[PDB]
Amino acid sequence: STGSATTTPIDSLDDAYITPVQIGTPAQTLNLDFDTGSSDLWVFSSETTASEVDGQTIYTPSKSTTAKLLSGATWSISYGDGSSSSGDVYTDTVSVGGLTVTGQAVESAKKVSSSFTEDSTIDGLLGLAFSTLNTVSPTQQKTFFDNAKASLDSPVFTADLGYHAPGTYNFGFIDTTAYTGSITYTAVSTKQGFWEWTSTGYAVGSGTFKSTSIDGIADTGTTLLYLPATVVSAYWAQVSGAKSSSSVGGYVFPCSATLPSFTFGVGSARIVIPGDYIDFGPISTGSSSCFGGIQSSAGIGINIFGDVALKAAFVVFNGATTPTLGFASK
Repeated sequence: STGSATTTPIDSLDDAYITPVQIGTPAQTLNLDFDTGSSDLWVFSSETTASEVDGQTIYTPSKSTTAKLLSGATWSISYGDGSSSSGDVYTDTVSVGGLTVTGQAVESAKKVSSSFTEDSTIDGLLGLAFSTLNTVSPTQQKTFFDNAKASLDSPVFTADLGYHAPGTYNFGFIDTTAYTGSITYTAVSTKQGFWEWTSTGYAVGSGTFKSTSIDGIADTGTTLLYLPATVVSAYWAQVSGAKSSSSVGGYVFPCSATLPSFTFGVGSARIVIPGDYIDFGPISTGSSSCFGGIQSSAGIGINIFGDVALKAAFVVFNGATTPTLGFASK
């Protein structure tokens, strides 16, 4: 089997992407944030504290003939941005882009933090990291991909995120029309539960490439590119007036700037992030200070190849017995 679903930016900045997901019988379609940096499929639901729901579409398990309480199971998750959610668990039929999994753990939120409430466009998350990170207790649950894997034509999914435009998540096949040139594959460590890999270096604009190993994670659920402070300083030094602002929470730059590109290495291959991808617009409405899309990972504890990086590439998440990651230009 295979699946193919379009993923759509939630706003004009590509802050996140939503993908429609069918849950239950008859189908309830919710728009979920596919997150290769976590491993829980959770939804706003009929159980979510009413004051914490503001415009989201909810899953109502009592209206699904295939829903079953997973008795005694609870979940609770905290994300890198400080947001969180928790609740109980149902199993139900879940379909993405025509690919169906029966008996998927659907984690029903009883509570969500303010950031989730305030974002009316995201109805929940669909985790695509390794199932070892799943938070369900006392019986850890598998991701949608892990459950689907055996049925897939090939044990892979791909992320093809758009810049200010829709893109695609495919399951079970590689669309050879969706990228240019060849795909370069690189080793993955699953030791921390992430799609963790080592970039071979970087360049700023038309500058020379610096060969240096940068360990980080491919994380579709993180908006920006977070890299070591040395790398980030080298990038922003090429933008007149750019500076790190503790009050704003990162590097800002004059909105009048033209940003240089940023290149990262994948083996001997190179992925170029155009300068425009690094512009996250005014820090507050009408400001002439703009927020940068490359930020320091210092104090996160890990480097993160988030959407800014991934949307410059066609990315293969190869879930074979020895997982790997592939990157192609597009």
